[PDB]
Amino acid sequence: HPNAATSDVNVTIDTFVAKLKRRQVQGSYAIALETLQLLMRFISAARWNHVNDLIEQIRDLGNSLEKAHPTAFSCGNVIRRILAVLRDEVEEDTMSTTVVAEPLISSMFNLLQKPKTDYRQVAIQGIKDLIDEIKNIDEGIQQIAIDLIHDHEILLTPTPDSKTVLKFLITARERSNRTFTVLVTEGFPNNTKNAHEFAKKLAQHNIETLVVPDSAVFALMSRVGKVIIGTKAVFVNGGTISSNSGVSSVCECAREFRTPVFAVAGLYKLSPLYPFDVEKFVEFGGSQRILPRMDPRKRLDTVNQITDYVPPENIDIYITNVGGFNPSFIYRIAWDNYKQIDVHL
Amino acid sequence: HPNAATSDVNVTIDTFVAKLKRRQVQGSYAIALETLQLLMRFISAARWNHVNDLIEQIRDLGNSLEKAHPTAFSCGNVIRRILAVLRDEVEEDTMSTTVVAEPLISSMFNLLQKPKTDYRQVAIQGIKDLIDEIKNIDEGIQQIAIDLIHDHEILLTPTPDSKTVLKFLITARERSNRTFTVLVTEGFPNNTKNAHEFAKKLAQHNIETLVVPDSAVFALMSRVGKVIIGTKAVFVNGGTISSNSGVSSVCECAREFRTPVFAVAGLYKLSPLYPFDVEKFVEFGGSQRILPRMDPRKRLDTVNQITDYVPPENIDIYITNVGGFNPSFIYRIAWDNYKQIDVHL
Repeated sequence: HPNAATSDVNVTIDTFVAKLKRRQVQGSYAIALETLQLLMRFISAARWNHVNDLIEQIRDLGNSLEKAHPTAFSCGNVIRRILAVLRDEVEEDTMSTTVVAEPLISSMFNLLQKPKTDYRQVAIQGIKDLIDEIKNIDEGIQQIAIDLIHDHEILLTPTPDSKTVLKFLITARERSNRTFTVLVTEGFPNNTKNAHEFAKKLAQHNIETLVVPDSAVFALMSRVGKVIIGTKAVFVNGGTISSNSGVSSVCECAREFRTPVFAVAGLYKLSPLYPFDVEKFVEFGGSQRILPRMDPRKRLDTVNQITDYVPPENIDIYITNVGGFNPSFIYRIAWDNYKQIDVHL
Repeated sequence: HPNAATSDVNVTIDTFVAKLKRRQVQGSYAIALETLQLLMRFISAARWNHVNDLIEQIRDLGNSLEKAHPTAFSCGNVIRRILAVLRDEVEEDTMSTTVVAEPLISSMFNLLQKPKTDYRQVAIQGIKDLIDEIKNIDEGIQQIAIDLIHDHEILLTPTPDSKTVLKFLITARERSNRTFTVLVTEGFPNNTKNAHEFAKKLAQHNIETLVVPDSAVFALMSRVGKVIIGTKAVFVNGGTISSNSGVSSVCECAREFRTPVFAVAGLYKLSPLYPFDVEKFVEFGGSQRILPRMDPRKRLDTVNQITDYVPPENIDIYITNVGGFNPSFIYRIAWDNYKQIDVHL
């Protein structure tokens, strides 16, 4: 469905679109929040009574948003989650309206074989619940995360940008008995300032900080104990897209030297879409923040990328609010929140 | 060739044989010394008249010695070295007697194409030189040896039976600026007491000592920095015979984790003969030490071995008195000490 009725009924959709396209909005969490707000707006003002049609409309809206920005996934994910929440409720309702037990939580053969209420209030509650979840992830992570960090171990941290990862680190550091040394990679094109900020924050807390160039991975890896990465998007087979610059090579190095690889993950940040090719999913970067002047650029060709995709062969741990999960197992987790039909919208 | 010619001229051969058979002589160094002494005795007493015949006799004697005891490699090696020493002198002499171009020190095409003096004194001197070489090995290692181990690094030590390895460790430990943690694997049926002794020595030296059982190698492997072998005999392609029990598995583990594997022995232990079979050269221990009783132990056939063979693929470094060498290079060193025809006797 095109944006014809969705302009005067709900106002800020255009603004959201603008934020998405021109990168006015910063941080995936913020984007998610915005999406939630939009959904709430859609719910409160508009009236439907018919449910399947409404669901379809919602799906269409999600799809359009996805098509608008092919590298922002959180927005999509949240919508999908909401749809899933709706669907189960709808299914429950149908059974009451009309008036079989499964071996597990979900059946396989049921797809091939033929199978006024306070619903609005429930829907409203759902959004609030989602918001709450988004707010408090660290409270669920803390009692699972601070179990594996030991004394006299050096920790390498690629991609330092997220407010969650920092918080996690700080919680660990609060326990002064647990001794750890932090190696921080700069990240040439985009991460630099952020990395510096992170370092400053660490200093403020009184944690031992070491500033690392992007080339110095092989020389330190023999001394590196555990590697923790702050990812933006989590996928089906295990692989992740991390928040810009120098992740793949580092992972490869880790694999070579046999190093345990931790990752800060989220259930709303987790995506049920599969990454088949490196050519499509990887977002490339600007040459503006590399070399000034454009007359030498006539013959020379600068190659640079923002967000980097990782193969599932390297990472081993995914610390969430529920717990730590294997990359060769995270699909199950996704399925416990998302459906196979709601993948291709 | 029997012992009919040598009965009143040389008698000590029998004694040597006795020492070999019932293991009255202990430590390869001692065996080597004995061999040297025997050679000296042979030289001072016997008559020659001819040189080729004498050489042949020497070869025969060597063969006999080998037949008497195969696990004594040092004995063989020393003899071979002596032969090599003789040979060059003989070659030199021939050139004067008769009265040539070469790209390097030795040529391959010289084998394909058709080619009284005071040599006794030279031969005597050779023995002395060999003795001198045997005397000090550690002094020619320590200048290279105390450059590899660094601060806050962890060492893992299989085979503490060798007298050289301990000395090497001690020399490293002497330095006030250098600090390292030592993990010691026991070796149950052959190395236990020796291992304990080593541990005690380490304690005395005032270093951080960690006594580790043979099962607890895997758990500590994430922290292991270097691997050192207490080998007894070196060979052609790189493969080495180690001084009894608990070496192979550890080496394999190291290879798996890509941990650097060092080896310290010497060039008198180095043999120009190939270890084609593990079963032929490796000797087995005793069944009595493992489990008591005899009548139920007829049913319980126990397998236990003294010496251990490690493939050249795992080991990368062979630091000797001359300098640092590789398994891909050590063959040339052997050639520089033992000649082409002297390999087969």
